[PDB]
Amino acid sequence: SDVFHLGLTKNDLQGATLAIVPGGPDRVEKIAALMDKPVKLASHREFTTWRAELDGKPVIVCSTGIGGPSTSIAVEELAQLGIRTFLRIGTTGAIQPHINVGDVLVTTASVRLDGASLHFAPLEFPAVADFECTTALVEAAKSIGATTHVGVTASSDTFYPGQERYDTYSGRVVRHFKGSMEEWQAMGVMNYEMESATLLTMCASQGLRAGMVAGVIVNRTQQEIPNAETMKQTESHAVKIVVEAARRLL
Amino acid sequence: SDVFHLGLTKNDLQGATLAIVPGGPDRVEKIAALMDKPVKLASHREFTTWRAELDGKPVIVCSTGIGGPSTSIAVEELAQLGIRTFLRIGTTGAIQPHINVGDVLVTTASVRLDGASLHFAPLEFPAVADFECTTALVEAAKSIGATTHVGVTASSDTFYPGQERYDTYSGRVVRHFKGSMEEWQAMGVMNYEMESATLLTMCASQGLRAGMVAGVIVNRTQQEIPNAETMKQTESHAVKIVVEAARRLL
Amino acid sequence: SDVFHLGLTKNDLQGATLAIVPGGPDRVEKIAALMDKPVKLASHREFTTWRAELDGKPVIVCSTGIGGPSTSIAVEELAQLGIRTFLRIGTTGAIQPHINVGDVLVTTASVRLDGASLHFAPLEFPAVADFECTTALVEAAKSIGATTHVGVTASSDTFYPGQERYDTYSGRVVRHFKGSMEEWQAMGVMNYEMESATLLTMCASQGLRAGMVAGVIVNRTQQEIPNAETMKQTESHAVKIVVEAARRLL
Amino acid sequence: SDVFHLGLTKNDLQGATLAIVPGGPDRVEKIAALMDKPVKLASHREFTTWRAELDGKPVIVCSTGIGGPSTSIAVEELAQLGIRTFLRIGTTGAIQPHINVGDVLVTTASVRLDGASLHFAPLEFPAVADFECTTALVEAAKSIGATTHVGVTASSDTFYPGQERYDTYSGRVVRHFKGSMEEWQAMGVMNYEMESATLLTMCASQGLRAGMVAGVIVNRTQQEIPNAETMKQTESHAVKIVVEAARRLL
Amino acid sequence: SDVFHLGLTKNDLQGATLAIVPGGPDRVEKIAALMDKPVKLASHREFTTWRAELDGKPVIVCSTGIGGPSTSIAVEELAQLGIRTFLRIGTTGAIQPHINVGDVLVTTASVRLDGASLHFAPLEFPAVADFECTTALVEAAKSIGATTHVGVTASSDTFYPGQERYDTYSGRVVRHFKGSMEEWQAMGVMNYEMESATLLTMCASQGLRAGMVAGVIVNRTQQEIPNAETMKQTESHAVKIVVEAARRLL
Amino acid sequence: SDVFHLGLTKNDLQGATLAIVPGGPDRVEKIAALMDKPVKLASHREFTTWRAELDGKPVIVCSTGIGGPSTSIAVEELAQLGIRTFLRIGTTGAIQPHINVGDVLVTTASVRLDGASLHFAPLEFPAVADFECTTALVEAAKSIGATTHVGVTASSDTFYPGQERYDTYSGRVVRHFKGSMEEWQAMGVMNYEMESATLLTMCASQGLRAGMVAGVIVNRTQQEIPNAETMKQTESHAVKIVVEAARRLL
Ligand SMILES: [K+]
Ligand SMILES: [K+]
Ligand SMILES: [K+]
Repeated sequence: SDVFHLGLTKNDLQGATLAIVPGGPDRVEKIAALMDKPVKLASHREFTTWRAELDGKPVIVCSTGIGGPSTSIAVEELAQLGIRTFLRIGTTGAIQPHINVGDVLVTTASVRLDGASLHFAPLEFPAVADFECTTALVEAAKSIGATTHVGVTASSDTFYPGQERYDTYSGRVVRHFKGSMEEWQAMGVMNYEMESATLLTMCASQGLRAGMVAGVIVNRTQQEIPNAETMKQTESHAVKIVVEAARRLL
Repeated sequence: SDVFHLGLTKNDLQGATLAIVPGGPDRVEKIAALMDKPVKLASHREFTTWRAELDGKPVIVCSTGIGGPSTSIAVEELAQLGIRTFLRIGTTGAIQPHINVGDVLVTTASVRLDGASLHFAPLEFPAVADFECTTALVEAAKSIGATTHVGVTASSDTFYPGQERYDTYSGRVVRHFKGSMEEWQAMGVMNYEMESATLLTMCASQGLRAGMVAGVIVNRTQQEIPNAETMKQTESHAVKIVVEAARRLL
Repeated sequence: SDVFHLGLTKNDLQGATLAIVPGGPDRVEKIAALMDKPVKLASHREFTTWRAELDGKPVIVCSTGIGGPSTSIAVEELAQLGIRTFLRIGTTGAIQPHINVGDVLVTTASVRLDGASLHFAPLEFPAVADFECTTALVEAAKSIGATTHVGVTASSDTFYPGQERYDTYSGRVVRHFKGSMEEWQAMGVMNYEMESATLLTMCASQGLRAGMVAGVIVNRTQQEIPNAETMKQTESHAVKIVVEAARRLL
Repeated sequence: SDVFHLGLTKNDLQGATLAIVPGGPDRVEKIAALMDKPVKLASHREFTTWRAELDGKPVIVCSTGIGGPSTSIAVEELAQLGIRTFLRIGTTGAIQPHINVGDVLVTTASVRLDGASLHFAPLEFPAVADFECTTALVEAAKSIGATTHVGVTASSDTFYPGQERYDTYSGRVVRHFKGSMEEWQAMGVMNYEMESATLLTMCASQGLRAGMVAGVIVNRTQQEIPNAETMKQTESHAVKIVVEAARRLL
Repeated sequence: SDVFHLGLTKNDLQGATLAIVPGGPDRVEKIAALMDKPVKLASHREFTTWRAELDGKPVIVCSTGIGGPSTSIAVEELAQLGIRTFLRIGTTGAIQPHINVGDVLVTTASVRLDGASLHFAPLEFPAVADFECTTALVEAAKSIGATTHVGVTASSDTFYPGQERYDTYSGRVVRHFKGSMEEWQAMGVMNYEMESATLLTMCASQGLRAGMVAGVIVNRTQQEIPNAETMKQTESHAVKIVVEAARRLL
Repeated sequence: SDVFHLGLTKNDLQGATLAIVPGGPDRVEKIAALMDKPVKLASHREFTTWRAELDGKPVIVCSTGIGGPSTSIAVEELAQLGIRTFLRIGTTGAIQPHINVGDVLVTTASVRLDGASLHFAPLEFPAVADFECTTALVEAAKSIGATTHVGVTASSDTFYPGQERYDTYSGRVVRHFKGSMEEWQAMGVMNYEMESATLLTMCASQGLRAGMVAGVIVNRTQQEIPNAETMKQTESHAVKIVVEAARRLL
């Protein structure tokens, strides 16, 4: 390997300069298998990497793991291997009543409720997406008729207390996070997820391009158990969007 | 007057929902002059307001004064009078070597070196521009052939120490700000100015749209003294851009 | 001009070393017209400057604009033109039940709810008035029989959320400021205004003298609509106080 | 699955109440192999879980992934499945000159350079290990003749800037972290790693027991490249220690 | 004197390397009088120092005064006189329902609600006890059959608001401390006291050993007025524990 | 005793409402000796209290101990016993070149480098002295011909690192404090001491009056070792001043 964690060499990327970065290994394969000549490059730790080809150009798909720390490793090491543009795709829960299940969210910037972002810039620096990445994601969403919302995402270092879940071992949320969700919702924040504050700050502060899209599988203000088919469909639409954005950015 | 500071009634705006918001009263007249049927509404404190018409729709031009506090009053009061979209235009000094005098900067989000932003959202919330305003401004800039840079601005509550100016009465900059400019340069920040962290945070957290464009009049990394014609022609150019963007947002 | 914003040259001040600094341009003229040989020097942006003469000595009167950012510009540039003492005068709303409309408040130090003060000293540094300025203001108040309170002022970068006003576009105050007014009132804070934390910190940390007086036109704990005559009278008394303090400091 | 991420049911754990929690899935199998009746339970995302038996009692081995966010999910979900005791084992780089390759570190508490710890306790709360776990780990280490150091670890949300690595894409470390390593060295901090501030804070504040041991594979103050056998033998040693400590805690 | 405050010379310690450090002067004599050859060395300010002999080795007993500032003086100056291990003993109020009056608490680490600790390490650094000191204290407690709890202590710079006492002059607790006790209790914190955050941080960060034991004289969740005999007895048991720990550490 | 720490009953104070509060018990007797009918009340911990009579009115003299925590107890308990006015007197080291040995400093407000102030007001609140106490102290100083400086003091929770002393056990000062002295010097801060940020913040936020004077015994910018007579004569002078100020406040 040329890098400490990912198990990749430079020539494995075959000159690729853009990576799609979902959180989980299983989603990596789903994305790669929508492109041409997909091949699995490595699986080490939370980092599963495939390569594929979009209109004859190599693209990398690499899982970050959950959370800013592992995201920050994957981004640094892909950047040492020549990636310059990073597009995150996820599935997510909306926290606004007007957002419906199956809609698509493109994130302009994130609330920094993480710690890794601070290791690249002080908290005053905005966790903001690159404008060409956000443009390409919005255009790609439009290209398939998706209902798209464009706006702020809250990016949390935890899945449970940081997102005000109370059905937990302790049933407790620390005072600084208790009632925080209501604050984000009053400020128009669309959803929570767990990697973007890190991803967007570290790229924006390091002259790398990054952007994020997600499909909505649950709305916590009108909460239903998701249907398996609907989740598969929404995941696939967000996967097409991020791939089509990739095509516009190359 | 329907509001505490600006000296305006609801009727004065004639149903306008968009305002262009420069910092100084003198630029208000320059902008309103590009549009049809320009009329002066009011001048109180740093707040000078004109109305004009663009493609048959009324549009407001109102000066903010320097800094987040006066900006916060102008935006709140114009929101109570029905403004939903706010476009800031300025002239500015670049802090990157690759940006030239006469180029145009469109701000995707700002470093919050201000205090009024904190009165609307905690510091972890991004001072992020509206995507439709940012798109309208970049497209407008490209439409008249501007050389355009799109990215992060540092937004300071001072002109002098917070922008690391040392030719001052004391010649001193407080420890937290000394060497901060080199940090923002390393992080790819384009420029400093003094109203956008407040304007962008307050609009983003209250469901108002905002965006900002500026024309470059000096580069601090290769600093030349500008002549009056350079400054006038750069101001004209940014003013043309912001009016063209207002046209696409109406 | 010798300075970037104010439009003043050194010799325009005719050797003046003290400036009275109200927030608004209209009040500048009212103060200057109580002294001898008043002349308007400049009006640019929020900065309206007059000169006058008190017992044969030149005094400057210069509006700061609203907020610490513009205050910080006016102070720095007047200091480069030789001013060493700065007295702010305002009209204000009291937040304590025992303070009556028409009473006079002299501020010993301010709660720093601003951002510009941080560009001169870290938050632990007190936004404290010069003792000879505060002495002269208290003595001047006594010299006209005013009812005087001497104590702390809360200095906010916003007029609306920072002062817990809820009759606003959004009707919302961010969590960190919601219930803050009750905290200041329990701590004996007399009133809010919007320039003193900046003014007092930047002078105290730069070896310039500063102090502040204000007349009370409303009490928010027993809130009445002010009468026009009472406001004019209270404004004039505070204007006499600051001028008489000026006379004692020269 | 009874839980959102790990892919486990309550029955799968067979009444286990103790888990050894390494960072990577590959080490899970190495640890489970030392114990009796090792069986694989589940592998989802960075979470690989085996069960085995120690002195006739079932014990869990589950990988956390890198960083506090994924660690926080694994601990919460294993707590909902009845785990009350969590023992982290790793390999690590020392930052003190007196620590040698092959020595073992047991962590009494950690410097919180992470973000997920903040989602359980404010920063003033100590990221402190359980005394019984720490005792079991030191006694286990001394039991096989390890050279043992017991003390403070720095726990970072990044591998690169937060541990002051400069051979990176940017070669830059943000101001707050530049020179931080020399501060932790002066303060007697033993090492860096990336999960313990979260693991220890969340357990200490929720009535769960946790502790951590690690084997030293590199010393950054006298840095040698390790061979594969050094790394395997150091890992074996720490793995033997953590299983021996689990035996004393059952 | 060889030091600024304590009034001690180096040779007065007769080679002692360990100090027992209670808060009050009266307790100093009680401890020294349980050892051999006790002699009073000095009483200056809050700093009363005795020497005595444990199994033929000199030990110092030195009051810190109340609070981190005076603790930090006594620790620095005893360290300049050769002390390397510092054991604090106190009497305390428990804040957990399961802790009984007459039980003994050994502190693993402290919540840092003080200011002096910040003058040795940033807030992220844990106020953690030395593991050999905490071991010796737990073993010493066991050696006399005491009921022992081992865990976190909240260390406050105030006795009244910081510990949420409301029967005070003002009856007020500042917002940041109002409802804090309930947070510590939900996080398992055992008790409050006023010197350990300073003591533990400054020693842990300076390569000195420190630990703390206390006997419980009141439980604030089931609050009774303490009986004089019970307080004397519990004090004596904690004094024996700290002396017996001293013996194990020499 | 009516209070937890000081060993005083309400009757002991004989209706006194003013206290002079030096740091050390030994200075209590020196101050009480200047007044009429001096009597010792109590000595517990660092708290030594005498009563005496000034112009026929009873006055209290009570030592605070070193640092905000013990100061906070003394002020709270003396407030419960009816003290409304507190005058601190000390001897101190100047940090400005223009201040001489034997000069007197009166403190208008303090830099909050302490922790107990935070238990009464958030850090943005000024640690400001009462105007009547400050006036009485300056007038008293001028009344006996002192050379008087009036201005800002830095108030530290430590004697050693927080005042940048390096001839210590470690010889190290933590990053946040290293170079802080030069910042306070640049900002015109007169001196360091260790009780006023707490004394002034707690009194200012609870409607109690406080002020502080000190005599200069060393100048750190031109540091001479003082002889015993210099120290005694400087102490006498400040003690005379504080008693004279108490006379004007009764
Ligand atoms: K992870
Ligand atoms: K302004
Ligand atoms: K003390």
